[PDB]
Amino acid sequence: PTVSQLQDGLEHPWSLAFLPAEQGLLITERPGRLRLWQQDKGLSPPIAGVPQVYAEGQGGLLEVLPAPDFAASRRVYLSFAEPGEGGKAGTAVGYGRLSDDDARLENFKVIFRQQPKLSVGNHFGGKLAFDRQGYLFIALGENNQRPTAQETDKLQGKLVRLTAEGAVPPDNPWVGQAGKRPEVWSYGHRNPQGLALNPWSGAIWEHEHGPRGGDELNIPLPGKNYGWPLATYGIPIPEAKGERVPGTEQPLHYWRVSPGLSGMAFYDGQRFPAWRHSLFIGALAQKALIRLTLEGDKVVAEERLLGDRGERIREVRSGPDGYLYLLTDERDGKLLKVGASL
Amino acid sequence: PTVSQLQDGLEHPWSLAFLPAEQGLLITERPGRLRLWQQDKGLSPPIAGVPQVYAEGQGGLLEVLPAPDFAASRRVYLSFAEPGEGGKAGTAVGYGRLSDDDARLENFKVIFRQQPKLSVGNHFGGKLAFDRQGYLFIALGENNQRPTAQETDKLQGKLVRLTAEGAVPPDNPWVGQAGKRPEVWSYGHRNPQGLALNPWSGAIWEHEHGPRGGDELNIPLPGKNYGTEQPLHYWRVSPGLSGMAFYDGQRFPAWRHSLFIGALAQKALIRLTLEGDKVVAEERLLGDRGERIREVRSGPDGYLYLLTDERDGKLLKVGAS
Ligand SMILES: [Ca+2]
Ligand SMILES: [Ca+2]
Repeated sequence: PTVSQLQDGLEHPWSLAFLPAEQGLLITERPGRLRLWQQDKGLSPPIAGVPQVYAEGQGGLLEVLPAPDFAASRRVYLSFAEPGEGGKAGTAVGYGRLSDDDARLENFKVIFRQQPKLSVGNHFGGKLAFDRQGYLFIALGENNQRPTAQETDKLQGKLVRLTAEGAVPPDNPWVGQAGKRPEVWSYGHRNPQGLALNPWSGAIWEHEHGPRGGDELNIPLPGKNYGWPLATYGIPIPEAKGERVPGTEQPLHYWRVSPGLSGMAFYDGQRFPAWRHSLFIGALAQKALIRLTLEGDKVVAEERLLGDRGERIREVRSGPDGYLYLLTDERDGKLLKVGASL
Repeated sequence: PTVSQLQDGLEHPWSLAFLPAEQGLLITERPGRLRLWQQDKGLSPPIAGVPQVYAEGQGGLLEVLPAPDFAASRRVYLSFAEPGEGGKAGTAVGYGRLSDDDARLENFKVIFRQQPKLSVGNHFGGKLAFDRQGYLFIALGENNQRPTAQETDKLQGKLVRLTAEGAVPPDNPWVGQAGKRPEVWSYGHRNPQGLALNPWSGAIWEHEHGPRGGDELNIPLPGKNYGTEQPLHYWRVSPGLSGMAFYDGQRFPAWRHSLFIGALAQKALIRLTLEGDKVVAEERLLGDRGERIREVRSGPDGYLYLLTDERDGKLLKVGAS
């Protein structure tokens, strides 16, 4: 593979996303700053109007996601860890409009809040993804309070589906059911750090860290239980009943030795035809890029890229130019451009 | 891939080798036992006459390797951690003759000793491999004394080349040079655990836990310093490479021109796609089994054979599809 370093000096960068044409791409730095990067002008100063964040541990500014109609609307969504009280925190999502001069994020407002706020530093999740009709999917961690992922009245360990405005879709699975949060798409998740739309099936796919082993890839179905913490391939965990539990869904694919899955992008560009129908996932702990070959919904091969570089891969996006774009997670974090051939 | 669990109950198996004409496999258990496994009879009792070993840490009985003329000579080489008298240990290599009833090793004699003995339990290396002209390559760890790998007068961190009888070839790169060990082929290694002859190039390839951290795969050149020379392929986070085999059989075309390497820490079988001397792809296999892969050999029947590194160690037969 070909690697070009586009930018360095990003403090613990977490998310990136492309603006249309040649407008560049946005990057979050977890301490709490939003940046714009462009081919010709380099890295912008911090964009004004970003919310205050809970920058403890794993928390801070998390995902940046332009709206599907950003070209018309210039709307930008952000996820972030939002402080509560008692020293605790929880995930939040809002949007604002990027100025036409790219300098400030105006009118930013929270449209969704994880409740209750149980995190003291870990397991916010935070990945966002739009499906084909523009519903917003929000992957939420269980905030390190394991059992709450199963509790139907708590937004811990939940994949959430909302409208573009953050309202509850009238046909969400638990709408009008007592003791169940109507935002919820699927439950039983641990700490999801990958979320992406399969461009061939239209299904949202998800992946999450397991506890000391047991990283998983799932295709989350509405109303279904993904096991945590009753079912796990990690290690056993107190509440765990095994690797398989009736009434809970098995992962699509799992790793007994956890690479530290972070970020995920399906490759559909034509620049590198060998890469089409592949799913690319970052590995934090094993410091490499994972490439899964797909046959429909089946994983038929696992390959490793970039393991010689020694960089924790936090983010993976498939660019409209046909290249992969990555973020590396350290204090001198980098934006990398990656191709297959020459 | 397909997997057949051929044998269980092996206590930390380390190395395997095929005997000719389907007479079975020799298998070493790191504690200090040599065994013959046969598909029709299972596992033999331990073979008598094996040397005493230093079975501490990574040390013990390590490589088994029959001579290329085994069918006539029945000569079998062993590498092993040999105890010292100051509580140091070092790698030793010897050979004896496997008795005609497979029961004992006859007159086992040591033909090479790593000197000085510097290890206290780590970095013996121990892999063995013949080239096409029949020289014996011996991969030696640095005994976890890092500077010695560079020291031209120490046998730590060295790839060694001897004749089959343990003589120094007059051809070796350091013969005639002063203060240099004439046994040495290449130097600057840390802990090699893979050593295999490329069947298409005729060159010895090697992999190791590498001296800058992580693991690496090399094509060691005579007299060259491996740290200076740079790897064919590098893993910054060590999978725990162990074992190495090139696939040139006919049974599975998709695997021809692949290099297979075991992963101890990441518990998987690594398949590297080769185009000449370059690695163009790395696939991961058998991760679902959760086993530490210690040894990999290409079998004469076109399957891969693996040993797993556990108290309840396994012999596995692996095919494509
Ligand atoms: Ca699960
Ligand atoms: Ca080297």
